[PDB]
Amino acid sequence: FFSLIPKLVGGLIKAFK
Repeated sequence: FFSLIPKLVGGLIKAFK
């Protein structure tokens, strides 16, 4: 089903670099 939490975390990953 739809989501958003999995997308947020993934955002911080690239935010590091």
